[PDB]
Amino acid sequence: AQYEDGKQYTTLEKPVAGAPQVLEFFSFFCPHCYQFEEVLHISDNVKKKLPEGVKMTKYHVNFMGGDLGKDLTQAWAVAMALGVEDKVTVPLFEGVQKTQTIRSASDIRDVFINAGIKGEEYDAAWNSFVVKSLVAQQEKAAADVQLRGVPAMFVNGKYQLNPQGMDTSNMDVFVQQYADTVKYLSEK
Repeated sequence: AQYEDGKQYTTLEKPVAGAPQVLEFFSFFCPHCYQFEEVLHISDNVKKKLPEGVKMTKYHVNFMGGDLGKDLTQAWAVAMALGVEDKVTVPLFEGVQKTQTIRSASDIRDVFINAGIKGEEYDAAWNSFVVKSLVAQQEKAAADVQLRGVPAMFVNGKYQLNPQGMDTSNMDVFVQQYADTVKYLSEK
């Protein structure tokens, strides 16, 4: 075909029931995720081509950056709970990867404070059991596909995008292809 299992995607040999339709994994420690977010806007551009009635989910992972990586996953839970993903994503990446000013849970916090979230509001969420189970979801979803690398995207817990099987000559083209692939898997 034009879309072929093993080329623009892979099929999980044992399906994840009840998975979110579009599910993407990243790490703020992950260099390609940086590109995917700030240079390519993959998640944005996929959303632009998805049918509607499609919810898009994004989760953080623990297996990069040790003790910080976990702090970051908790922080990302906070972002989801307070609905501020859109205000912390970029400063978190640049603090980990560009400026190198995030070295502790406290520095993670600062990003949120500077992004206008209130101290007591952050600390409260940080410690809420709502965040505990949101951390738990993130780990569970990863566990359910025995995820060992990021960036990663899964369509209805049965297809996994395979980006290395797409051209990277022209960035804009890679994205389009990536998104169209997601659209195709969406409808499958």
